[PDB]
Amino acid sequence: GCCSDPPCRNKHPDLC
Repeated sequence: GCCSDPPCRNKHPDLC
């Protein structure tokens, strides 16, 4: 889960 994983989330502040 990308959006559940901080590095895969914080770098993606548009969707997450």
